[PDB]
Amino acid sequence: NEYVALITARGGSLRKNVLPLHGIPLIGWTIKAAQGCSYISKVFVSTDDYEIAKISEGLGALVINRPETASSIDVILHAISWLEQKEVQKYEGMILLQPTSPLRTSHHIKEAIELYEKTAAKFVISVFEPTHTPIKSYLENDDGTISGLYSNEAPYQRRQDLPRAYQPNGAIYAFSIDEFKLNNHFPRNKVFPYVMSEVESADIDTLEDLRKVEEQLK
Amino acid sequence: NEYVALITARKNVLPLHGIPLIGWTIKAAQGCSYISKVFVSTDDYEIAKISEGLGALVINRPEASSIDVILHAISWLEQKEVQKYEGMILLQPTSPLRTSHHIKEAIELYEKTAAKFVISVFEPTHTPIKSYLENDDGTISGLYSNEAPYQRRQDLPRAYQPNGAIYAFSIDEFKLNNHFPRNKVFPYVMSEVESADIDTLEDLRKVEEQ
Ligand SMILES: [Ca+2]
Ligand SMILES: [Ca+2]
Repeated sequence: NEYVALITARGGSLRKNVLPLHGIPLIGWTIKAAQGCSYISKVFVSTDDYEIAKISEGLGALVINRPETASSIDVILHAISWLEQKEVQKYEGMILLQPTSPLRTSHHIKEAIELYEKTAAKFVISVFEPTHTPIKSYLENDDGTISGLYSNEAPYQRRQDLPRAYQPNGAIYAFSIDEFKLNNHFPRNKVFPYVMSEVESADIDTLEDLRKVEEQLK
Repeated sequence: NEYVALITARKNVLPLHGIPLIGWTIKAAQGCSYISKVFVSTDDYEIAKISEGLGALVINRPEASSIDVILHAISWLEQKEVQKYEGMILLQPTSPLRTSHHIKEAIELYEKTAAKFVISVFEPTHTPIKSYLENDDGTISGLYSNEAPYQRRQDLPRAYQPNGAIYAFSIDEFKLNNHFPRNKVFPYVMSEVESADIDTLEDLRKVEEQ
């Protein structure tokens, strides 16, 4: 089994992917995390921006030049098409890695591929259990009323007595290139969770997010 | 017509801008024109001394369940109070950012909608409507629908989380069920900022800095 790492990074309009973090641009961490994992064969950055592509090429990553608020699937399908045409080796699985998740390491990627193999999953998605579990939330009805999202008794039943609810952190998406091509979407069946902490689930959007992560890092 | 405020009680006495945490919820209830009397359901002499100091009336409870504290309070009110109260306004002492205005707007909605229950909520930054539920085989699928984690927020129905600041219900309905109404429940929506529930000392520190 051969895996390819795909890192999707666009340009500014906040140019977050190139923001410095402990002396390496944000995207650098995710390229290095991918490159440092023994299961990853090649690392590709789909970018529409010169600075992202030059940084990427500087760290030994291969640039997928992307054309012109585009769909995320249309980016993966383009990447799959580019890989089919420009690469000799057939890749089994794609490891989609968001450049704004610097706290997701090579170990996380390793453990997520190990689970994708062990469970023989169609899809592995990196998740976290929120502090306020969605399993005890309420859903707004058409009349304006509210009732339990899981069941009517759920907001009142304790956490232990209810099934685990997860939120995606967007750090890792491990899937089969062949299945994705068939559907033109992510697998809706045999989807398994790779559970990470709420701490490790940091998604840099603002400079306060970046500052918290600069501090966190020690 | 008539509403009674019930505040169920080391966190509750923690100082916040010169008043113990419970003081804020006591004052918020007392400052609302729709609230007739304010009680603090507590099993500690130090909390009951502070509560009485801030003009709240103490319901002395025996030295854990939330419903057992609501029904005890209802029983105490039946026996020790002459006036019959229609609705109970349950107010958590760990929600100091919930004001008399919030309580007012909450009761105004309980009346306007003619609800059986009104619960103070907030729309989380990560909507529960786009979350995943763990199956028995170990697999995961959308909590609302299988397509939900992939459908955009706008195209999906509003999911709320309770902040626990306000629970407006009928004393007569809760007595017969021995639980909260499961029908005609309406949401009173507050911000994620106003939804602060003091648990840790970092939570208090963040609330002081406001
Ligand atoms: Ca781990
Ligand atoms: Ca308001």
